[PDB]
Amino acid sequence: MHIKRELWGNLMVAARSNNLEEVKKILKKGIDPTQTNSYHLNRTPLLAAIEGKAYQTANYLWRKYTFDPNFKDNYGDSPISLLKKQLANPAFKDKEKKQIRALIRGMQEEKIA
Repeated sequence: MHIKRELWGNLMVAARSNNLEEVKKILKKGIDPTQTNSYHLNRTPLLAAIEGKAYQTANYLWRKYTFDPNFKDNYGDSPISLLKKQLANPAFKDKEKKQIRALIRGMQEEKIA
């Protein structure tokens, strides 16, 4: 309860910082990273990874769990729309933008299992 909320907050930080080893350790304790709620602002660690430019962690999460890439948080951002905002932002470099584009493509176009 308190424990799950403390783990969730640490999971958001680990994902935003691309600390995939610590993400994996927390998810082994039974947290479903795809499910969220009001209290957590309807965010997930997939969003956290995207906004931290933690693209390898975002890729892992996307591949290993079933996320809805159009599910919005309480700011109104989904994984896809947040990536699209990054892709349009001039501060992002070519190497980052190629990774962003590949994640958008995978989320919009890949098969639903």
